[PDB]
Amino acid sequence: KAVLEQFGFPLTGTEARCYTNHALSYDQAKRVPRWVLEHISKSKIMGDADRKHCKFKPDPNIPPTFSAFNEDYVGSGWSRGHMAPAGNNKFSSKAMAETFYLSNIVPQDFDNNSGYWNRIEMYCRELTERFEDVWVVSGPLTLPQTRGDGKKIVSYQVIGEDNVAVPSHLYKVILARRSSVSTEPLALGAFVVPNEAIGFQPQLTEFQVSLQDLEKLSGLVFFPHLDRTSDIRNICSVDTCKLLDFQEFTLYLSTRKIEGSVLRLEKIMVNLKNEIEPDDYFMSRYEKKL
Amino acid sequence: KAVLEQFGFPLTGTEARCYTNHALSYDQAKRVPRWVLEHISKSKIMGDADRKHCKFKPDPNIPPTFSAFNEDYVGSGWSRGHMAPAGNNKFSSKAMAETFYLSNIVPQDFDNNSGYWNRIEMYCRELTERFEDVWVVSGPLTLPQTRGDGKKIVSYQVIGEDNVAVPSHLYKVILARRSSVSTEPLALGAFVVPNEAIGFQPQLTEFQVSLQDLEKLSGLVFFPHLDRTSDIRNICSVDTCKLLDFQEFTLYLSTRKIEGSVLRLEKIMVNLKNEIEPDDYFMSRYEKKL
Ligand SMILES: [Cl-]
Ligand SMILES: [Cl-]
Ligand SMILES: [Cl-]
Ligand SMILES: [Cl-]
Ligand SMILES: [Mg+2]
Ligand SMILES: [Mg+2]
Ligand code: NA
Ligand code: NA
Repeated sequence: KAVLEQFGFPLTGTEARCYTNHALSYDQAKRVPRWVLEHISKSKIMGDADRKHCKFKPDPNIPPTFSAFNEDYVGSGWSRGHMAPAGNNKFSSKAMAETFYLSNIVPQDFDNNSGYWNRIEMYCRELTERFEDVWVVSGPLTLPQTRGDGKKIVSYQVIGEDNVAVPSHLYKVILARRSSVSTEPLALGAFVVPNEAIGFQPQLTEFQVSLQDLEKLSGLVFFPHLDRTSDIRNICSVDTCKLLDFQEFTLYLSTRKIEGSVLRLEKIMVNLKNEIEPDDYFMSRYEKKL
Repeated sequence: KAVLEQFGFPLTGTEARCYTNHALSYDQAKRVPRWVLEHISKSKIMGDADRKHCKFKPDPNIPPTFSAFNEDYVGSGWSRGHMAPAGNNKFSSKAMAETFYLSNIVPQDFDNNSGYWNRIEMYCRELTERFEDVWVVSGPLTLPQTRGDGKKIVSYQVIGEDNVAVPSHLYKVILARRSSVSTEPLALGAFVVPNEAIGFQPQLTEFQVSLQDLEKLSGLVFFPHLDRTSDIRNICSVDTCKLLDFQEFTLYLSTRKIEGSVLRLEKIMVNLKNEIEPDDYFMSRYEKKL
């Protein structure tokens, strides 16, 4: 063995890397994270950190050969999709900046990034209202397709000079705990979503998979300390487990449009009526301005 | 971070695993090794260990979910291809048996396995005649293809119930040192061969790549202790670096047919003449029998 590792064993580059509010294992050959783990709470998702002051850039700790660069993504037909969201790190400028390191980024469909995936990230943030602590493992997937002749093929695009791997699917393992003193099994949900436009019709539960099925597909073992026979319980069994629909989501966007200059506030309300337009909290903001 | 890894970070399953005469890093999602490192010498490739007493079987140390089984390979149209060869472990029954663990095996083209790849393994064994110590890193690759429209796609087949990944290419990093007291840079050669029939016409040097180019494609850093600016020298610059041709190879097979019962030895010589048939060492064996 001393003869065998005389000049050292090859470097896989898959060791866990820690950041302020997220940890990850990088995939040196695909130039994408393999998994990204974060902890989120009521407090962490509140703060003055601003997404606008952040810039996407290679992770300084990754060898430049195995790193992706913005040139790989810009003009590819694919977006720079965060795995650990910027929006879960309002409490810390450092933490938010570190989620803009390309080591947390994956070539994600533009519509999925701002649509379905966004609503899943929003649902994870919502859970902090009902669970004191939420844990999330996010990451890419290159799943096979079975042709008519019975053959199973893994087919994915590589973008840029660096051949950044475009996944077919994205996963999220949501682990949620009520309080520190709770003795009830922790709520777990595993979801696999295709890297394409999805819309509002499909329910999040349509994309649910078993933890074992996700582990088999991804080659990973999530939250190894949890005893699968006593510590885990389906999140759907103990939570509404629903994303915001078209009406709830467009209302959420319009409420955020209520903050920014002029009497443009009349134009926002005219657009909502042109079928949604209600909500009580909405008015306690569409008055506190004018 | 204590909050973040409360239930542990996900398990990648990519840690180095040591065996008697080989080490490897497994790819839990593809069910194939990522790299396999071995040390070979004049002595190790000599012994009474017999390939016939060995059986292909899942590696006992791999979680069965991430392991491949013979059922995945048998009937797939692909062979069980050793990365660390059985033939490099004649000195040890244990060592040879451990190279039959599916953790060392890759779905390899039947012809490449017995043809070109076999001759590369033979060339590695030959180097022990000229270098006291030879180190070898072997492994699979899924490289992209550029379509006519400019798009780069990684396309590979998955075989069996377990979806064992069929590589497009196979690599070998050959590290060779003259003696323990030598101060000359070590001889290095990196080669990438497609997972298909190749034949005798292509020279091994047609498949040579730079170490840096292999590292970029594979996402690995080979022999990290070697200073690339002072310790390494192209193997082609200091070695014949040639595989056995059709005549040398068929003669080598016939010499091995000289060991096994009857006066079938006349039939072997008749087949050689039917254009090759010479060699001096050959006769010192085709007499020591009859
Ligand atoms: Cl983008
Ligand atoms: Cl969508
Ligand atoms: Cl076979
Ligand atoms: Cl061949
Ligand atoms: Mg996003
Ligand atoms: Mg072989
Ligand atoms: Na590009
Ligand atoms: Na099969």
